[PDB]
Amino acid sequence: GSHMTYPTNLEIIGGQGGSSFSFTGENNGASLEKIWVWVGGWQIKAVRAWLSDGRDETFGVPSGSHQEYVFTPGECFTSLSLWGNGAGTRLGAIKFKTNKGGEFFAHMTSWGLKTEYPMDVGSGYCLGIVGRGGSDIDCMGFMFLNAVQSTVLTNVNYPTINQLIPKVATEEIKSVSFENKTSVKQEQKVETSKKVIKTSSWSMTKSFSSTFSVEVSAGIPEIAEVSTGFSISFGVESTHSLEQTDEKNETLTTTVEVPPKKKVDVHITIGRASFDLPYTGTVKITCKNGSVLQYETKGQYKGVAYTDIKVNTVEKDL
Amino acid sequence: GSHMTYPTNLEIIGGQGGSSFSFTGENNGASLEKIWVWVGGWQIKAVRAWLSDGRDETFGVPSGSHQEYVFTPGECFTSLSLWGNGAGTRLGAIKFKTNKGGEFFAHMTSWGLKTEYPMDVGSGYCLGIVGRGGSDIDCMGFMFLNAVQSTVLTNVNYPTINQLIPKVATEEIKSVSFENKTSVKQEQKVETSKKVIKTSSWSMTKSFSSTFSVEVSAGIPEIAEVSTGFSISFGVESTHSLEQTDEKNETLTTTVEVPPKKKVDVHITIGRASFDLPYTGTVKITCKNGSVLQYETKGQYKGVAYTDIKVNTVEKDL
Ligand SMILES: OC[C@H]1O[C@H](O[C@@H]2[C@H](O)[C@@H](O)O[C@H](CO)[C@H]2O)[C@@H](O)[C@@H](O)[C@@H]1O
Ligand SMILES: OC[C@H]1O[C@H](O[C@@H]2[C@H](O)[C@@H](O)O[C@H](CO)[C@H]2O)[C@@H](O)[C@@H](O)[C@@H]1O
Ligand SMILES: [Cl-]
Ligand SMILES: [Cl-]
Repeated sequence: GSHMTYPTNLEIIGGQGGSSFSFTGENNGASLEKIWVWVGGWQIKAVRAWLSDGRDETFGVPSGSHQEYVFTPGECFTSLSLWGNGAGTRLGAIKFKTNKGGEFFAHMTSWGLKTEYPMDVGSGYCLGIVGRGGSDIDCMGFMFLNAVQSTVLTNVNYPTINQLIPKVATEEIKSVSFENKTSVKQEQKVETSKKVIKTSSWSMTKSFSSTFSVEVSAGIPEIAEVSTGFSISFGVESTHSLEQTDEKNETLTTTVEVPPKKKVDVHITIGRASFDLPYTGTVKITCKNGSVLQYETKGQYKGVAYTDIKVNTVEKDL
Repeated sequence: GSHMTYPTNLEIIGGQGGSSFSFTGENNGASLEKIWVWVGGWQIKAVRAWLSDGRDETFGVPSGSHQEYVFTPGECFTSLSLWGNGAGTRLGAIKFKTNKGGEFFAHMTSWGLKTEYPMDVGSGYCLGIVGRGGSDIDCMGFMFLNAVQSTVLTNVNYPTINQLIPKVATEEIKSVSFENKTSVKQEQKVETSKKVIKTSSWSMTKSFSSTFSVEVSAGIPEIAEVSTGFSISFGVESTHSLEQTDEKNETLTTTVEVPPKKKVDVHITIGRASFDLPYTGTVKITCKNGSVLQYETKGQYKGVAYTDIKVNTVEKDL
């Protein structure tokens, strides 16, 4: 009596005729964005569906005018009910509600509805539709992602990182001139503080990101000034949110050596690097029931990073 | 033996005449927002200054046209030089540069400039001006906050929080119905997932918040549902950023009991509260040199909080 769970929830209602179809985003996380439904006297006549990745297909044969539902980003199902045509030979009706307060009811027009089949919408995130059609919709179900435990973007790579040439802007923090007219050496302490705002951003479709809290397990591009110039590095892997902002007061204390009969001008700066480059990674969705749905993705990473505070001293003779 | 440090850095240049003035934001963290300078042949004639809290004072007696510098929020000094008039009796010239690339030079017109006094602007955040004036500016200095280690908003209170009436909006997550037409009760597993976005923000003058990374040590208002209705509570003190946003996938697994010969409607929802209320607190600035600047502040807290996921079941016959 072993028990198998799945990342998706699908209950098909109707008869056994027609030819099989599967129109879902279980390959790439795409969701149902729009649905057109044509009804007949004793069946659902046809369905045309659009997924968030641009796929568009029609099942059954349209007749007359259609009812539409357009889903907006983050709009999930709150409930779903299907009816057969009462004769066990066709789908008869579709009823659903969404988390934005929308409702949709399309039903056959001649025969009355009999047994209602209320569905578990899982997470509410609808991956699409599965069933059988021919002239009509013989049977159909809506596929849902089951209730989600975590959604992690991981195995992140930046394919062009090693070709990228860092665009570093200089930010002036402070300058001071010191003067030593004595014939002995002198030392001057200089303290520096500077707010740095580090940012990380990994692009993702608004519908997926608005529905799920995506944690990122990734290194980020980092900037540092070395001898030859500015170096970009693929940083160590850690946890981030999809959009992240970290603020800090970066500080430094410097002791400047001011030699006899010379003035030393001290220039303190920091470099701000803007990153904008493609990433690849894997979305791993872990459902509450222990199952996993995963797929490969790619998008754009945007980031702001800072170098260390840099101190530059120049000796003058006056 | 002992060494004394101060939160502020002030170096006054000029003579001993005139009457003392102090025009700074060391009481409330106000910064110099605008300065007008009138020059004469052998002195700075007058200075009018505006602080970011709206204060406005003139020192010395204006004559002729003025030069202006207007500082924008986050604009700090990078360097400053002052000159006397050469005779040690008046301020002779002011020169400064800002971290937005600005420069300002105002000087007496007839007598030549002699010894330059280059100043340490500390953090670059200018709290105002201090000196002596009568007919002219006898002497003046610009006061800076010294290089900052940490800036913390602390001892936060919400003085209206106990009077506040909960205004919780319901978000629908999931509804489903089960039918038990047998003479024995049944059990149904229902799993729920739901993204919540919790926010917190404490208002702060842009000038101060643009320049320093402000950490917040405060409790936030939180919302729960109890027997009576909704309950606002002052949460436990912890660390936040000045603007904070945290995402989480709230989850819940429920066993629904379906009594014999009954229909059970299951309604899964969550409450979202939008807090918008005043706060008081203490800004504590800790300088790199170990000194501290502290003042009471007042502002507006905004925040989005959520209740726990709520399952309501309602049983019907048939
Ligand atoms: O989807 C319904 C049905 O369509 C196809 O059968 C057709 C219909 O029954 C009707 O239009 O009459 C046609 C011929 O008289 C018939 O082909 C099949 O795909 C069928 O399997 C399906 O159930
Ligand atoms: O700020 C300079 C100077 O102003 C005041 O002195 C005045 C001026 O020297 C001049 O205008 O003549 C006036 C008349 O005798 C004189 O008051 C004083 O406040 C002085 O202390 C100050 O140094
Ligand atoms: Cl049926
Ligand atoms: Cl002088």
